Amino acid sequence: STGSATTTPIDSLDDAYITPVQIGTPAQTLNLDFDTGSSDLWVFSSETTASEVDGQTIYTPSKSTTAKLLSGATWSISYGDGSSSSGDVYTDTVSVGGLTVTGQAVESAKKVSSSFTEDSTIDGLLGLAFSTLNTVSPTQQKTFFDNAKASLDSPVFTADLGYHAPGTYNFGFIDTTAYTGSITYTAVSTKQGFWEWTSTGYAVGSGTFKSTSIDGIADTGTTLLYLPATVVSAYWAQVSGAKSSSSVGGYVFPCSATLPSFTFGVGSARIVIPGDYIDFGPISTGSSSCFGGIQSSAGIGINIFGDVALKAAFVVFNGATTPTLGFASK
Ligand SMILES: C#CCN(C)Cc1nc([C@]2(O)CN[C@@H](c3nc(-c4ccccc4N)no3)C2)cs1
Repeated sequence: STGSATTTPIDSLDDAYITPVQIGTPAQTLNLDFDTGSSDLWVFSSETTASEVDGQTIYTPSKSTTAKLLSGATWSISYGDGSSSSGDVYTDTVSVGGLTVTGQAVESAKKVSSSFTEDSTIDGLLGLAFSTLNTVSPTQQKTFFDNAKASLDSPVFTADLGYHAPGTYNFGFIDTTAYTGSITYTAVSTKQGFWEWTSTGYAVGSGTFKSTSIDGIADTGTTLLYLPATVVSAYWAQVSGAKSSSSVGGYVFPCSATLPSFTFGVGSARIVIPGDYIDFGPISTGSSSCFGGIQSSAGIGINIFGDVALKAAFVVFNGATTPTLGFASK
């Protein structure tokens, strides 16, 4: 089997991308944030504390003839930015772009933190990291991809995120028309439950390539590119007036600047992030200070190749027995 679904930025900054997902019978379509950095499929629901719902579409398991309570199962998750959600668990039929999994764990939120309440366009998350990170207790649950994997034509999914534009998640096949050149595959460590790999280095703008190993994760659920403070400083040093602001929470730069590109290495290949992809616009409406799309990972503990990086590439998440990641230019 295969599936293919369009993913759409939630706003003009590409802060996150949402993909329609059919849950239950008859289908209840929710727009979920596909997150290769986590492993829970959770949704706003009829059980979510009413004061914490602000315009999201909710899943109502009582209206699904295929929903079953996963008796005694609870979940609770906290994300890298401090946001969180928790609740109980149903199993139900979940379909993405024509690909159907029966008995998928659908984690129904009883509580969500403020950032989720404020994102009226995100109805939940669909985790695509390794199932070892799934938070359901006492019986850990598999991701949608893990459940679908054996049925797929090939045990892969691909992320083709757009720049200020829709993109595509495909399951079970590689769309050879969606990228230029060849896909360079690179080894993955699953030891932390992530799509964790080692970039071979970087370049800033037209500069030469700096060969250096950068261990990080391919995370569609993170907006920005988080890299070691050394690399990030070398990038922003090329932008007149750019500096790290403690009050703002990262590097800012004059909105009057044109940004240099940033290249990252995948083996001997190179992915070039255009400078415009690193511009996240005014820190507040009307400000002439703009927020940078490349930020330091120093306080995070791990480097994160988030959407800023991934949207410059066609990315293959190869879930074969030995997982790998593929990157192609596009
Ligand atoms: C600090 C530290 C150490 N370590 C935990 C960092 C990591 N964090 C992650 C993520 O939790 C999983 N991929 C990212 C994500 N973020 C959101 C999100 C979407 C909407 C609103 C709020 C959100 N947080 N959805 O997915 C964050 C992976 S590694």
